[PDB]
Amino acid sequence: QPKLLNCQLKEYQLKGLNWLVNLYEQGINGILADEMGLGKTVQSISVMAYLAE
Ligand SMILES: Nc1ncnc2c1ncn2[C@@H]1O[C@H](COP(=O)(O)OP(=O)(O)O)[C@@H](O)[C@H]1O
Ligand code: ALF
Ligand SMILES: [Mg+2]
Repeated sequence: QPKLLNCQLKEYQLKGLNWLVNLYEQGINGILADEMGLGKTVQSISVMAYLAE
């Protein structure tokens, strides 16, 4: 995970970042459709922080 976050991703989010990164580096787009309140707003920040770090 990007150390830039000053935060910890949960298990179900860290694998979710890997999905986000894999689609990005393979040049394709996707839907993060997780159930409400699971933290989709957080996984969103984590992929930007990866593109930064
Ligand atoms: N890894 C995490 N560490 C701390 N708080 C988290 C984490 N993931 C989610 N949250 C908390 O979950 C709450 C709701 O998540 P949010 O992403 O807004 O739901 P939604 O997926 O509807 O956007 C937020 O206040 C956020 O602080
Ligand atoms: F349940 Al949400 F943004 F997906 F509040
Ligand atoms: Mg949201």
